[PDB]
Amino acid sequence: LTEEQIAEFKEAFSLFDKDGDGTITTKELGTVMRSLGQNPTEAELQDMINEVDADGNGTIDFPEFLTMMARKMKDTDSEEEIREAFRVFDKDGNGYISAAELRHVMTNLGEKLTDEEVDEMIREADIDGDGQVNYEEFVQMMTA
Ligand SMILES: COc1ccc(S(=O)(=O)N(CCO)c2ccccc2CN(C)C/C=C/c2ccc(Cl)cc2)cc1
Ligand SMILES: COc1ccc(S(=O)(=O)N(CCO)c2ccccc2CN(C)C/C=C/c2ccc(Cl)cc2)cc1
Ligand SMILES: COc1ccc(S(=O)(=O)N(CCO)c2ccccc2CN(C)C/C=C\c2ccc(Cl)cc2)cc1
Ligand SMILES: [Ca+2]
Ligand SMILES: [Ca+2]
Ligand SMILES: [Ca+2]
Ligand SMILES: [Ca+2]
Repeated sequence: LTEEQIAEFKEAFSLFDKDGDGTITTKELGTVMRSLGQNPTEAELQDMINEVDADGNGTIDFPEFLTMMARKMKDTDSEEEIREAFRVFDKDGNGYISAAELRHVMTNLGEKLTDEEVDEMIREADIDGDGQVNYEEFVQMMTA
């Protein structure tokens, strides 16, 4: 790990952990998933948590959250899950995620960000330098 990978991962954790109590619950997981256009059942939420629930307390703490990261880094999400994620961001469907589109998704996740901060995330993911994120750039981002 790097210092900035840890900081990246802690912020990712704090968006699932809505009440900042240190554990992600099925209710918090369900709330995030609905804000990203998904609709898991209560049992699917339990299945997701149980796949990385090391100590069997039914919630996900930061270490378990990291281990999930390293897992989907080894075996990536399926193509269709990555395609679905892209569609969540690319709301006009034109093939490119803009800063405005990234901003709209962050507002649904309850993430406060300046405009420059949104622009920074776009620039980091952009490869060809057109200032937008196409599917290929998105796939590369999501697969480590
Ligand atoms: C920058 O803004 C964002 C917004 C959302 C995420 S996203 O991580 O929700 N995402 C990653 C795609 O794979 C995602 C993106 C779009 C649509 C749906 C998802 C959820 N996917 C299935 C994985 C959810 C499985 C899962 C299980 C348990 C836990 Cl604890 C956490 C996640 C990331 C960054
Ligand atoms: C390869 O292309 C990429 C890869 C990673 C990201 S990055 O936005 O994660 N990033 C991690 C540095 O800290 C980052 C990178 C460059 C500039 C700004 C950031 C955002 N950071 C400061 C706060 C992180 C807020 C945040 C929210 C939601 C989630 Cl799910 C995760 C993190 C962007 C594009
Ligand atoms: C399967 O379980 C999960 C759970 C959580 C996630 S995760 O996606 O939240 N995640 C953690 C965050 O660090 C992540 C993991 C691996 C690779 C990339 C990310 C998110 N990257 C930092 C870019 C996020 C910023 C960004 C910028 C530019 C654009 Cl255009 C869109 C988004 C994924 C899968
Ligand atoms: Ca919590
Ligand atoms: Ca646990
Ligand atoms: Ca678009
Ligand atoms: Ca681009």
